[PDB]
Amino acid sequence: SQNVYIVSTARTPIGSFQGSLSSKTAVELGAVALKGALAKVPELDASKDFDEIIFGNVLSANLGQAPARQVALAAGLSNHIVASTVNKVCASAMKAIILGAQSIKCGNADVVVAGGCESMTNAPYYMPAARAGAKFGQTVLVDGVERDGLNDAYDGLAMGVHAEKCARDWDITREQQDNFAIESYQKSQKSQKEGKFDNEIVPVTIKGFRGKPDTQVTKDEEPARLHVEKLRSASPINDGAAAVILVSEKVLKEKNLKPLAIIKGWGEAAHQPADFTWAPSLAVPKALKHAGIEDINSVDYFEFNEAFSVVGLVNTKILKLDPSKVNVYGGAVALGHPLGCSGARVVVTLLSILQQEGGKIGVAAICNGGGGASSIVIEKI
Amino acid sequence: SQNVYIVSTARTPIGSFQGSLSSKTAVELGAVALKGALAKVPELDASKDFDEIIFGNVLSANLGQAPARQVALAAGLSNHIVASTVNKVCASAMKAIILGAQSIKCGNADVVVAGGCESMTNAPYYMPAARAGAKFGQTVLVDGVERDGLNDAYDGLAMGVHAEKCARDWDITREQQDNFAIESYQKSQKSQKEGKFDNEIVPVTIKGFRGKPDTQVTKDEEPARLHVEKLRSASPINDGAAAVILVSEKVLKEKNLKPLAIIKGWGEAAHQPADFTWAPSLAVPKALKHAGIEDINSVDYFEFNEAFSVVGLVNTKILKLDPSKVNVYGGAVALGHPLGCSGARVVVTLLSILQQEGGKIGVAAICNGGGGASSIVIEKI
Amino acid sequence: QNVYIVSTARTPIGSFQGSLSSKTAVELGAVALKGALAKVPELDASKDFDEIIFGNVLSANLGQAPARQVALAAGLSNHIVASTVNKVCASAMKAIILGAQSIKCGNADVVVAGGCESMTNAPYYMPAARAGAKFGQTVLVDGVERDGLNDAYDGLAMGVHAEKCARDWDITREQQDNFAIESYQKSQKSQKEGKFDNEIVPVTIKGFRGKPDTQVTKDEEPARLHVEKLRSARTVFQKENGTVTAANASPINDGAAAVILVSEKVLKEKNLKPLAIIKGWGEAAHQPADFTWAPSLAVPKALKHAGIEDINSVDYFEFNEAFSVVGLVNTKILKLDPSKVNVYGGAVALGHPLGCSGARVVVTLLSILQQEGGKIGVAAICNGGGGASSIVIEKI
Amino acid sequence: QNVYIVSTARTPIGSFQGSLSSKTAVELGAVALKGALAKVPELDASKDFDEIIFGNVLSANLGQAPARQVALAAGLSNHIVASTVNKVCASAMKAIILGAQSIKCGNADVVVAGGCESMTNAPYYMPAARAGAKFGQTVLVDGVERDGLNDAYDGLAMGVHAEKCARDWDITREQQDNFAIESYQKSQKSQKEGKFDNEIVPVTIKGFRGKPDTQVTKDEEPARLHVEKLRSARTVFQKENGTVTAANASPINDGAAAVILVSEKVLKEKNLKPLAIIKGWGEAAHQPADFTWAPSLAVPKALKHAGIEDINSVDYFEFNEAFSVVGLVNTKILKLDPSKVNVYGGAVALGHPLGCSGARVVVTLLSILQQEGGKIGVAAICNGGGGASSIVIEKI
Repeated sequence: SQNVYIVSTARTPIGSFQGSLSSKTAVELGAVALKGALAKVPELDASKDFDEIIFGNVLSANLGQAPARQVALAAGLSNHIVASTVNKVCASAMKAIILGAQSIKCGNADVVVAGGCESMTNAPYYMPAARAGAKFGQTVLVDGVERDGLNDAYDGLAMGVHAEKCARDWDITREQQDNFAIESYQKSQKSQKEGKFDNEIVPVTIKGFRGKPDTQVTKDEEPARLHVEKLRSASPINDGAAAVILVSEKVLKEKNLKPLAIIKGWGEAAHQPADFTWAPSLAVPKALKHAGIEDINSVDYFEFNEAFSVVGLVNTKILKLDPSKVNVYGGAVALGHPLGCSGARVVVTLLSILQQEGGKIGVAAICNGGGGASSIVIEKI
Repeated sequence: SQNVYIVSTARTPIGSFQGSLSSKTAVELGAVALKGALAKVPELDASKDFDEIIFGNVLSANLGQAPARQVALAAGLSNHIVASTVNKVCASAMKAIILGAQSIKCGNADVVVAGGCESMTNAPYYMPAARAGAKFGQTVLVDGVERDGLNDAYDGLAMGVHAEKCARDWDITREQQDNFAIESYQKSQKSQKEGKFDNEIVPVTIKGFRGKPDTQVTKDEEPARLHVEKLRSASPINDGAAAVILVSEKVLKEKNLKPLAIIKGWGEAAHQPADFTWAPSLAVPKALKHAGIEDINSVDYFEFNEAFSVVGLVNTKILKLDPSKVNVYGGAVALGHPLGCSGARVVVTLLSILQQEGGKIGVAAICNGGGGASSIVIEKI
Repeated sequence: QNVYIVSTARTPIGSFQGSLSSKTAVELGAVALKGALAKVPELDASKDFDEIIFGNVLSANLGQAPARQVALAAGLSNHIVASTVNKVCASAMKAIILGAQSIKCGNADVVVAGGCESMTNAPYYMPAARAGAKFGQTVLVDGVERDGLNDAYDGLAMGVHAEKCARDWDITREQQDNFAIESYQKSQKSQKEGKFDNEIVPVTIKGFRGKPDTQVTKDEEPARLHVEKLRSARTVFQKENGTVTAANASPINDGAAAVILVSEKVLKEKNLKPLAIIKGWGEAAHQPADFTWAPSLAVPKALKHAGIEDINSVDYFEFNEAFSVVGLVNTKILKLDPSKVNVYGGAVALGHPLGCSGARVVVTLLSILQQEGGKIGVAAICNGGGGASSIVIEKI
Repeated sequence: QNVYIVSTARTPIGSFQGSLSSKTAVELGAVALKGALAKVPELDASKDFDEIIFGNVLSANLGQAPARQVALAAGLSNHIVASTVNKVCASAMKAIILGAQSIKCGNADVVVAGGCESMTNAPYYMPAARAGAKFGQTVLVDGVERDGLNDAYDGLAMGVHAEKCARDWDITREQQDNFAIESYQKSQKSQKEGKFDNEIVPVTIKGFRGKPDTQVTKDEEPARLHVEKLRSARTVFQKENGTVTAANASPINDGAAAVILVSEKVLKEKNLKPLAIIKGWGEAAHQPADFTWAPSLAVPKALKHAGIEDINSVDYFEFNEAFSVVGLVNTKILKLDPSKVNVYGGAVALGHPLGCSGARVVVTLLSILQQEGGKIGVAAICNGGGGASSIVIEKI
């Protein structure tokens, strides 16, 4: 019923599993990203202007009460903010943006923080038998990353296993997937070298360990660790956070803010849990229809999360897209996939692409475990 | 921008900690409640008519990928449904209803399942040191119920401790709180005896243990376990689930459904984390304003979750409410408080009160850990 | 140089998660030891006890030096030389043998021997905790299984090897069940007639929150016999064509036992009446899987060591009944009169607290010699790993 | 009846989470034992070994009967009588004493004694796992602390009691540091000159994923000495006015040691050359907190038992240096020539694998007598709980 504008975005670097962000919690990473975003829009006062935060997170175990609430308060936002945490597995942070946009369109909020955070490193092990007792015989300690993040709830198989099934189903070879993975790494490394992520990234302070000096994590860790022979001769596990600030048109005028983009529309779809990898081919058309884009060729750039090579290959094929418009800075296969964050990360990167590569209309898409996908259409100002 | 109707509601009985629902997971309880609700509206086809599920859950550890998704699929809903899980601590299930209503008002869905589920019994223990190793010296196994459910994230104190602080702050004595608790138990027991919960409750099948016969859990477990002397001479830990079905006016006409109530409005507010108990006094006025209710005396019944006695006492006082209109079937202090469920449970019970006690306008409210509260106004048909 | 048993005592044997679940292995050890000390006041706790050697298998979470703790908790002088020994099921018998050897060499004049075990309060282990699990599921190991009940070489339970033994010596389910029933019935009769009353010292259980203290005074397992359910019980170790079940095998149990040994010198100086003389002992081992009939090798060695050249001169036999097959095989191999063997019942009916049973059988044997008019007695116990220990005693 | 040491061997001592982290306690035991067996081929593994008594403190997750596993993994006959003994730090010395007693009584003619320990691979325990935690946080206990390093009565670390000892006998931080430095420097010199080469048998470490196998050939701790950092190291057990630190205390370590004992009879029949004679031994104990100077009580008893009436007739002393204070106090109390004590260094510099150290000091002592031209030697080791063990050997 009314226009929703992105006025600021930021994200942390993406850390490797047990890597450079191991000492940070998911909430701490969330606060860093959000503080990075708030700094760019000082016209919005932290103590009064922010009505709501909706934040993505998948592995909430041991984060404490209300992760989104903690993120807001740690970032210096007023405790009057309405906070909620949302989980749509991989799509969590995208769903947060969509829910934020809906909230603005309904007139129930004027300024919304959306985004997400995840520390897959610091997701704990669970002991299901601890409370009632094991009684006799061995019992299992469950890895929370696997159980709640990476494995399908219905067959127990890892997302990478389902990505392989999808490749077989669409007659995409192992070699094709490897080629694409390698190509994606090289695009990610090149985009890094050329400073393409510099505007979106805010660094993370790492406390020096008992006399060691403090330092900063400034860049995505995963791209430099490509090993071609190993790849040819599955789960990307990562840590990170991303944040975006959404405002109504009204607020944009009263506070004299520069809009970065307008949320034209969004679409969500789902089908068989095992077929999640090509669920974006269902969500994208719904989003384009919602945005009033009749022709798919009017879109300038596409960013899929593309955590697996098959996701990039299949969805481009099904949608009949020009591959030169798709994931021009690389994808999650190379950059990493912090589950609760990635959904907003693709939107952050998409917006950077539109600004830096001279695009006007962009669509972001992300598939999620459970069989779903989410998609958003934005137009640069 | 358009009317949202409740067409069906249901809930499980509320189990005691390590009690009658110990053998059920949060997802299984969710499916029971949702199947209970679907059965009442056969005009809506499970295979085609449901666009979205938004489901509350706080303790997601060891539930598997995407609890809301699992609930939908276990209840027999089509895998085309758009699923997301939301956490607003105690208010989770209320927030789900609000997000569902917003989704309908925006024209992005026509039929939404909202509600929530929780098994505090089967929330696991965590081992934070398991992944990287403990190295040397003792390490702690964390109770997930405490860490993510009951304890405040900022000071680490249980919700009951903050309820006591609130009582001191508003000069409400220990004896007053005990009186109210006891009174609430007796109202809950009486409402149970008179069959007041019979229409909303659907039973839970319990599998008989190796030759023992299967049975059904049909009633709320907590009310019968009142011990007055013990009370006079803190955390209510419970298991359960609740579901509500929301539709647009359009759908209500095309499918020839009987509306039970209309969602007139809602309001959310927050302040200091330690003061969560009287956050409903901020949320209720916002909800009434959103619903266009100028006078608070036009409301016929109030249902607060009222997990602690102080919540009932303080908020009634601050809002200057007629105590005979407030929590006439009792409250969570007596019935129990399954965190991710209670937010929808109060709406379910409120609607039952309006139908059975001859009310037209009702407001439900629920405070949550982190300092927030959510509120909804409904009008019976 | 003669070694005399001067006093014995044991706790009641508690069931798994049963009547002694609130007590640690050390606490049970102290009860048994104090029970034994009380019967010989001539020996002063603060001066006369040179050494303690105490059996225990599951030492995890007991704290530093279980035997030492048992001695000090029982009020013995901190000058006592303390050591803990583990020979699995035969631990406590090995403790007596090592105590005898110590007296024999003149190193000690008064030795406390025995054993204790709380299989209930044995903890779970996390092998991956120290270095980290990194990724993927990891296991919490049950200490009872890993260090007590499972073979170290193939990882199979003692019951699986009891089944192998049943097959190799063609002992049927029927035979085992009848032996089990017999063991229960004898155990119940002995309890009824007070045959364990001299042996047993009660365990005080603390009443929590203001309820009065309660007393555990008898063995918990014998009362559970249900003959019909026993005969139709499922085969637990082998699904198809099995013979061993939960009811014809020894259960998991808690308890302790203690015996006081003295030299001939001390016997005369303190004017103590000796209950028995340690005539000899024998230990043997072979294949781990064949532990069930290792006592048939150990017994002959003990008799030879004692100077008994005809096996029929011994009046009573106490074989630890870890399984019904153990009682049946060793009686058959040694070609013994079954009426001389385990006359008060055995571990199938009374329970099997691993670290304790080795001394428990000696404690009971001595009572049998005193009460049933026997002079010569042999105790024998098999142990996981393929071994067995045996001791010959003569009543004075 | 004479008891002769006929062969000795030990593994290198690995650091905590260090060079032997991939090996279990049993595996290290087998290496040491096989090292010892190799030096006496006249003794056949399949027939001549009657008994094994092996020291081990942290038995959790080792599997049934650690000593038995060590024997069988080393290729000994499954007819061997096996038992595991625990006397905390003195376990392995107690194993030798019990082996000697066994030979002396004629029960055995050839005994394997020694000990093994992997403090690295000792697991964490979960006491609440079996019955359930119910509600609220629960603790995962470090087995190293609970059963190895902490006193059972007050729960304080051995280092806290070492501080008490420093205060009670007025031994300064400076004195301890200088003793520590001295121990490191001697240890390094001995390593340089190959003084441990006869003793030590190397441990093969499996190379994972196609990398070649590697070899651990020397003790890991001695190379870590940094004198300046040692002198300014923080006091770990006592914050204010502390004396004991990480660098002047023994570390946490992995390793194993083995000695082969025979009767005079076997010595002549198999035509073995004896390395030493067990002249005697002595054990004593007192207050748990005073364990550090318990060796000063044990040593006199051993000398009396051996028939040595003047302490100056002994050529070399091996005291286990659990802490720098232990070396200093016991030398002062016994009024010994410090140049006769721990001439190759000690546990502060070499490491202290609890279940192994008791035999390790005997192994090293014997090497000292052979290489430094000594005849009479005494080894002594204190243990948690307030005890100490001591043994007197004479080179042949």
